[PDB]
Amino acid sequence: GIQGLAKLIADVAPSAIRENDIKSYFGRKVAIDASMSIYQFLIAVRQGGDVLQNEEGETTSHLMGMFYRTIRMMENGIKPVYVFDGKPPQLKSGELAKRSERRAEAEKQLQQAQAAGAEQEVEKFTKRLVKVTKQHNDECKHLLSLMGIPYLDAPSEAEASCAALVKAGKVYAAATEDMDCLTFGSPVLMRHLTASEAKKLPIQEFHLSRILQELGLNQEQFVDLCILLGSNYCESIRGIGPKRAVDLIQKHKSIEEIVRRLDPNKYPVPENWLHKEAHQLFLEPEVLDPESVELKWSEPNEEELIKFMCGEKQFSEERIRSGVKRLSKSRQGSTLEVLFQ
DNA sequence: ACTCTGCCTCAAGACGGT
DNA sequence: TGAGGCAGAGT
DNA sequence: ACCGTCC
Ligand SMILES: [K+]
Ligand SMILES: [Sm+3]
Ligand SMILES: [Sm+3]
Ligand SMILES: [Sm+3]
Ligand SMILES: [Sm+3]
Ligand SMILES: [Sm+3]
Ligand SMILES: [Sm+3]
Ligand SMILES: [Sm+3]
Ligand SMILES: [Sm+3]
Repeated sequence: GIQGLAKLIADVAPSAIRENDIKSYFGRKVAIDASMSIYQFLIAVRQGGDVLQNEEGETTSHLMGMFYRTIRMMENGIKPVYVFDGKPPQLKSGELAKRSERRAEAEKQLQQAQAAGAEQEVEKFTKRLVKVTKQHNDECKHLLSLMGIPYLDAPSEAEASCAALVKAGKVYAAATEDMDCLTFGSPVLMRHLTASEAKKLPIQEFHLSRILQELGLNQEQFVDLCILLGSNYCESIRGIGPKRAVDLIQKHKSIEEIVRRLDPNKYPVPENWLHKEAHQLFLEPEVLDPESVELKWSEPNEEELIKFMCGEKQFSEERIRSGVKRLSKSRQGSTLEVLFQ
C-alpha cells in the first residue's frame, strides 16, 4: 500500500477517478489479487467470530467467498483472472519483520483475552492473526480450476504482475483495493468491483494517465512521490507528508535532488535510505510474462465441484449446483468457444 | 494557518426467504 | 493487508 | 432491503 495515495488523488487529481455502472463492463477482463481476496474472506466470512468450516475442522470461508463472488462477476459478463503472490522481494523483509512483531505481540495478547474470559477481545486478536497459508492458496487454485476460471502464479508481488497484464493489454484493469498497482505502472486500477447485489459503493476506475497529467509528473517522478508518501519497501522522510511531498517532487523532480537541496537539520533523511532500491523495484519489478499463458474461461466441471464443495467441504448441494448452472450459463453468454483455422 | 505525527476507534462477504 | 477522527507539536 | 444463516 501507499500511505494516503487514495486520498491524495481525490484531493489534487479528481479527474483520474471515473465511476461507471456494472452493466457497462459486460465482456471485460480484469486481473484480481487472489491472496488479497482470500485474506478479506478469512476476516469477514465468519459466524459467531469463527470462520466457516466443515465438520473435519477445515476452513471454508475463503472457498465460500471465491465461489460466489466469482460467479457473480461472470453473471455480469466480467471475466476475472486470479493472480497469486509468489516469493516477496527482499526489500519487503523489513516490513515483514515488523509484521512478525505485531503478530507475536498480537499472539501475546490473544491468551490474556481467552484466559480472563474476554468477551469481544478474543475475536479482535483472532482477526489480527489471520494469515493466508499455502493450503488456502492451493484450495482456491483447485476450486478455480474446477470452475474453469484461469489463475496465474506471479514470481513475486501479485500486484506487479497484475499491472504487467494490464500494460500488455491482456486484461482491462487490475481489480484491487491497494493503490500499489498504480505505483507498479498499471494503466487502470478498479475499486469496489465485487459485483455484489448489495451495491453500496460505486465502481471506481483510477487512470494512471490522468494522475500523471493532473500532478504534472512522469512515472519515475510518480514512483518517487509514492516513496515519499510511504511504501512497504523503504522509509520516508519524517515531517514530509502528502502536501510537502507533492511540492518537493514537482519542484525537484527526483528524491536525489530533494536530498541535495534539503536542510539536514530541518528534514534529515533516514540513515542508509533504500529509496533507490525501492525506485528500481516499482519501475522494474519481477513479473510473469503476459505472453506465456493465454487466458481462457472454460466450462466448469459440475460433478467434481459437487464432490469437492459438497461431499468434502459440506456446502449445500442445492446452492452449489445452482451456482455452477448460473456460471455455465453466464460463460456461454459472454465467451466464444474456441475456433480452429 | 497549514502541515505532520501518533494516538484512538471502527470496519473488513454473500445467499436467500421474507 | 486501512480509513477517518482527534489532539498536540512542528513549519 | 432486512437479516438469519451459510459451513
Ligand atoms: K513521512
Ligand atoms: Sm502492495
Ligand atoms: Sm467463537
Ligand atoms: Sm479434508
Ligand atoms: Sm520496529
Ligand atoms: Sm503482495
Ligand atoms: Sm500485495
Ligand atoms: Sm497492495
Ligand atoms: Sm472429509
